Amino acid sequence: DLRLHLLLNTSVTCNDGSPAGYYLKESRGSRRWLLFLEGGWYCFNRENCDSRYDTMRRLMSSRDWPRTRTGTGILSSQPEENPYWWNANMVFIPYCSSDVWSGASSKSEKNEYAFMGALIIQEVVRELLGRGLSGAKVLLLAGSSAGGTGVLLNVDRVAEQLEKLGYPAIQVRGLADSGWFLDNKQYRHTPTEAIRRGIRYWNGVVPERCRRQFQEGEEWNCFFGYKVYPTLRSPVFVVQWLFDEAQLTVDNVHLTGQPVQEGLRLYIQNLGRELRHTLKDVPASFAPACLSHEIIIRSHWTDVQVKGTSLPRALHCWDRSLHDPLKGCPVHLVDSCPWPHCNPSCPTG
Ligand SMILES: Nc1nc2ccc(OC(F)(F)F)cc2s1
Ligand SMILES: *[C@@H]1O[C@H](CO)[C@@H](O)[C@H](O)[C@H]1NC(C)=O
Repeated sequence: DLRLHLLLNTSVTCNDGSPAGYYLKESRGSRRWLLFLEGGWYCFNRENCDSRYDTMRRLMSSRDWPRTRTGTGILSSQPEENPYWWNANMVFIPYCSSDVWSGASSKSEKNEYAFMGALIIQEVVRELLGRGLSGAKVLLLAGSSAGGTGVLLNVDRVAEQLEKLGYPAIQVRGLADSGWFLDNKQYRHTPTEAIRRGIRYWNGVVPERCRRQFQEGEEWNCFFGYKVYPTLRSPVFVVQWLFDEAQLTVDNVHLTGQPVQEGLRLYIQNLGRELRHTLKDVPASFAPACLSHEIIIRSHWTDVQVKGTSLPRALHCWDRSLHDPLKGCPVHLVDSCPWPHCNPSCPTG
């Protein structure tokens, strides 16, 4: 179990002004620290955020958070469930800012909600330094879905923060799961505009080099992995289902069970091909040909394999690669088969 700590800096808040926080399970014998960013979509205007506050309030407020959370998947402390980092210090950072971890705006006379995701990450890091993070060798910033995009948006800022605080020995790395989206055409008209609106509403911030490339008004581009990733300095391992359910949802694709006809077949095959293409120059990546969403905190995350290598193994090979290609220890694992579940190890249900 990971135990809740609300932030001592109570100016760093969830959407409704309640304190943000983190769940922590320390491992005194380890210099590895895993900080996991929870996902859960986002909201981009008053009306949409008001609706989220009615029925997704734990994603907007700490008032009802439990005192503990069980660590699962990569956050598990059991080697059987987590062959990769079972002995690490484990941190789960609840997503309560609804801003894809990009916001830096407080609740105020003019703002019904606070959007402080980027500040939450930095405040968590600062408060952890006194609880052992100061002695870390590796800080792995991981996250799923909106948290995976949050990794891409924040990993270099965490690195810069620790450098400026005087901890140059801590190696900051990223693990972005299910946060690598395509700004593609929908299958039918009903994602780019939502982020453009959100950035303004949240006072959202993006990594500096990416911001300098795209410039004012175009920072929404930095929420798309294939555009922001090449600008990043920190090592980032990208985990992405080729047929991610959230991608298909934003693309207005709903697979019932009737025979898929040619237009949709071509659409789905093209989506997988495009995703594969965007990963070709990502040296640390795990991209199975499955219709699914998220993996790293699922208890059965050990089961999927690409080219016979599981994700925990690929992450271990990545660790080895960052010591100083490895025989039988691959780090770039992208399926080439073109249809969901052409990989036999894909999740079932
Ligand atoms: N460029 C984009 N980044 C994100 C991050 C999270 C998100 O919510 C979802 F549930 F789809 F993951 C959508 C998008 S679009
Ligand atoms: C608390 O957080 C705010 C917002 O990030 C920051 O401006 C302020 O310096 C912090 N105060 C302390 C004591 O850490």
